Amino acid sequence: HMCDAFVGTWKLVSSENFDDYMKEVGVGFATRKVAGMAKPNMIISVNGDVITIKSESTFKNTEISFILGQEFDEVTADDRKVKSTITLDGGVLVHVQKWDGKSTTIKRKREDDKLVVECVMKGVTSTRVYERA
Ligand SMILES: O=C1NC(=O)N2[C@@H]1CS[C@@H]2c1ccc(Cl)c(Cl)c1
Repeated sequence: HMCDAFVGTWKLVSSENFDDYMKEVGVGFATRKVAGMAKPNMIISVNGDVITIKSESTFKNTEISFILGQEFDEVTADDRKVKSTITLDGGVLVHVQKWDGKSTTIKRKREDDKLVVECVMKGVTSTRVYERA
């Protein structure tokens, strides 16, 4: 029952500062433009100890499956090859990606009827809000 309130199909409804987050990450111009247009659906499911988070969009589709606290390989939508670890901290999913000596953290939280995704690269934060699809 760990992540019950995250499970479901979610649609992006707002974004703030994502272009500046992507710049800080190192994403190039053309990818930022096309990635910034996308309105993804995020599909979260749980089977036993395995959590799956899928993103379906016109830009890229991504999918990760993982066990909390257990590092895995991830290919991001912008084609970084990163080493990821996801934990639950006080009801918040905390996703840390490491690559080329860099790090970025993505937090996913339930707030009212929304799922809020906060992405931080150094001093730059983007907030992306999802509602049930
Ligand atoms: O809303 C989201 N759901 C995800 O998996 N996303 C966004 C924020 S962080 C990650 C992403 C997507 C595209 C690019 Cl280009 C980058 Cl750098 C990061």
